[PDB]
Amino acid sequence: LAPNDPYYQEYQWHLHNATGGINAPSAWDVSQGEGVVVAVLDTGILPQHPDLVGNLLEGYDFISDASTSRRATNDRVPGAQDYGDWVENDNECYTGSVAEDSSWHGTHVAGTVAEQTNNGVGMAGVAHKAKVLPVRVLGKCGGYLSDIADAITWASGGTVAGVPANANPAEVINMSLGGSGSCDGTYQDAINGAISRGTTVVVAAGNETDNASKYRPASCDGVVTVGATRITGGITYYSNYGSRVDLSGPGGGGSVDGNPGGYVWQSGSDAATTPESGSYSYMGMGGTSMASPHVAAVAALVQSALIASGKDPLAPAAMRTLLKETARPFPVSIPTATPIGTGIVDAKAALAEALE
Ligand SMILES: *[B]([O])([O])[C]([C][C]([C])[C])[N]C(=O)[C]([C]C1=[C][C]=[C][C]=[C]1)[N]C(=O)C1=[C]N=[C][C]=N1
Ligand SMILES: [Ca+2]
Repeated sequence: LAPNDPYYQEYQWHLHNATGGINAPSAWDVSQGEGVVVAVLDTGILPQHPDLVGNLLEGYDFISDASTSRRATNDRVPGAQDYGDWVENDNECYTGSVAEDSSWHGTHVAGTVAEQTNNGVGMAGVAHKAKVLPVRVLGKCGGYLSDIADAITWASGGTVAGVPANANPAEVINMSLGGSGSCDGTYQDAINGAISRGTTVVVAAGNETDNASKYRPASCDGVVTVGATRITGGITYYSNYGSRVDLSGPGGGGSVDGNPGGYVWQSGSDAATTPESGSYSYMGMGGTSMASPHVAAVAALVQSALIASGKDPLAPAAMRTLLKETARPFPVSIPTATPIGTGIVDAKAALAEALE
C-alpha cells in the first residue's frame, strides 16, 4: 500500500525507506491493526487532532498531582487531554534543567502507532486501523512511578483502586518514557501483571548513549527494549545499548541526517504552553521514544492479522521472540560494545512469520 497522505512520501522515511524504514508498505497489504488496542503511556494526547480523530479511545489521566497534571485537583480523571508539559524556568525540575516548550510527545508517539492513513491528510501511521488507548502519566517535569505502575495495571486490564474497570484492555503497551535506576519491584510487579494478562510491553531503551541496564523500565524483565536507528540503518548518537536491548526501530539520527531524514514525523502541535496557545501540526522528533512505537505498532499488526485468520494471539514471550527473529539485520555495522539488538523491526517479515 502506498497511502495518499500528502506528507508521507517526503517525510516518513521511517515507514518506507529501504535501509532505515520498517517495511510498512508491504505490511499494510496484510494488516493495518484493526481490532487491536495499543495503550500509549505518555504525556497524554490532543484528542481532536484531525489526523487522529477516529482512532482514539477516551483513556484516562493517572497523574495524581495537580502541579504535574496542570489540572485543578490531584484526582485521576477520565480522558487523557495533554494540558502541556512546558516548564518556564531553568532549574525548576532538577538542578541543571533548562526551560522547555510543551512537547506534545504523547500525540507524536500515538501518531506513530495509529495516525489516520490514506485519508488525504497530513502523515501516516503504522497500525492505522488499531485504536490508541491514551493513558496520561507524564506532565510538568515528568511523573511518578506509582502513577505509571497503576497505568500499566489498568491499561492491561488489571484492577486499580479508585479507577473504573478498563473496558478496553490493551494487547500492547508502549512506554516512551524512563529514567535512571535498575527496575524496582514496583515497575517489575506491574509489568509482570500486564504480561500475565497477555499484554506485550514495549519500551524505549533511553537516549543517554549508555547501557540500558542502568535505566527503567528499559532494564525490566519481560519487556521489549527498543534502541534507535538512523535513516542509514545505523545506531543513533544517543541510543542506549547493551545486552538488554532486543531490537531497534527508526528513532532518527538528529541534525547529522538533516531535515527530514534526522526525525520521525507525526501529528502534534506548535503550541508552546497550553493547547490553546498553538494549533494542530506535524512535528519531527528524534529519540528511542519514536523507535519504541514502531515496534509496538508492529506487534499490533501481528495480533490483528492472527485474529483476522481466526488464529490465537501470541503470548508476550512469543511476540518478543518473533519481533527479534524477524528483524532486518542492520545495513551498517553496529560496534560490538554498543549492541542494539538483532536488527530493525520489519513489519512485513513479522507478519509473514506469524502467519506461516
Ligand atoms: B524520548 O523522548 O526518546 C524519551 C525516552 C525515555 C525512555 C528516555 N521519553 C521521555 O523523555 C519522556 C517524554 C518527554 C517529555 C517531555 C519532553 C520530552 C520527552 N519523559 C520522561 O520519561 C521523563 C520526563 N521527565 C522526567 C523523567 N522522565
Ligand atoms: Ca493522515
